[PDB]
Amino acid sequence: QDASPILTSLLDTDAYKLHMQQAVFHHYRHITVAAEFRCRSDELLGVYADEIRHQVTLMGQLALTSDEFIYLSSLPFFQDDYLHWLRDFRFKPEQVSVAVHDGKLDIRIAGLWCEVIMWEVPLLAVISEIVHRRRSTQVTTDQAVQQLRTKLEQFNALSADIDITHFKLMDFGTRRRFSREIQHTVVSTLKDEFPYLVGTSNYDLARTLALAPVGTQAHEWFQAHQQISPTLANSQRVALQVWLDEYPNQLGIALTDCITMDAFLRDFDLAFANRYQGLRHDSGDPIEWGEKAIAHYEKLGIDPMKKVLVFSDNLDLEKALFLYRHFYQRIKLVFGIGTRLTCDIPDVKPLNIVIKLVECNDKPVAKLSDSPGKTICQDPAFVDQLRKAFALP
Ligand SMILES: [Cl-]
Ligand SMILES: [Cl-]
Ligand SMILES: [Cl-]
Ligand SMILES: [Mg+2]
Repeated sequence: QDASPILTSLLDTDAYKLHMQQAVFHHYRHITVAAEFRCRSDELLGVYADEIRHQVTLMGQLALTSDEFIYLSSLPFFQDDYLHWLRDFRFKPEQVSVAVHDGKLDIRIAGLWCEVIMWEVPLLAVISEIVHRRRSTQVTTDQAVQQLRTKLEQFNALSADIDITHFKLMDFGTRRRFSREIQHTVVSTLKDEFPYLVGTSNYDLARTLALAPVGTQAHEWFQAHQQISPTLANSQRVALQVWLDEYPNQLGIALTDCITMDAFLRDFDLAFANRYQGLRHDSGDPIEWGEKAIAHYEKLGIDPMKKVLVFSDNLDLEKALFLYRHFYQRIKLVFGIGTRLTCDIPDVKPLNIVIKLVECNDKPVAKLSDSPGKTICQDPAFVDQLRKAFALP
């Protein structure tokens, strides 16, 4: 139905959103933030504004169900104070401003971080579904399934000569999925047909398909700490410590490129390297990055085979297999694939859209990374300050 909701579950979002939301609820309940939409491509999405606005209002109706509560209570991640608060949580549509200027979609979101944090993934998934169902009216679940099966055949062919049994794939594709139904179809097909699927970031699919919910933290956790910790140069160490404080023995993958990998390794001391299970790559050459990670573990006396590298920088299954060949004899590996799984249909172009943190406590925050052109920060002075504090060139 035209005006009917695209989203019907509060769990149709990525696990890292709830994992971070709980940390923010426990530690930073009164901190405010602002976040903004960007369309990375040369695309104009202004025409979709009214429909996006309508869906944003609809999201005000989403509410945790009792079955969902019981499911979350079964997992090792959640405390009951948070779960009781989550049961009362409702999106507040007023937090989201949708405007159009020169045909460009402008979306800004502002309010308490523990509330605002929940918008990013479902709002992106709603924008994605709105745009695709308008532009690509002929797409069937069958087309999506057949493309997936062709790729799984190519994967099997290219891996026949190696021990592929340590290959691990995560679905990370909620945000820019072609639609909710396409994601459901491809993830269910993977569970039934691909031994190496280890889980999905989507909490609703983790529950309903009986898969492990995966995902730890995201850049906003590190970025927000740039306006939380008194010392800017320590903001990433504080973010790593507060995460362990919240999750001492679960969710132990640290994202490495809010600043740069080199800066990260300067912060990643023996205690962090022992308590965390592993590291996630999101920018720069993955070969160089993985080698840096392995060498760091060796320098600290840690057996790299007892740690994990997570790769998820807009991967496809072929690139993931190539990375596996390079690293699998030396360290444990997980590969998160996003749009290449949930929006890979003949004659359909994926959208390159994001919603990223721009302020915390009314002050700028930024992600640098090891890839140029990934900075949304519109405060060049702050970016300069951040570079200085982290001793970057
Ligand atoms: Cl746009
Ligand atoms: Cl579904
Ligand atoms: Cl792929
Ligand atoms: Mg220390």
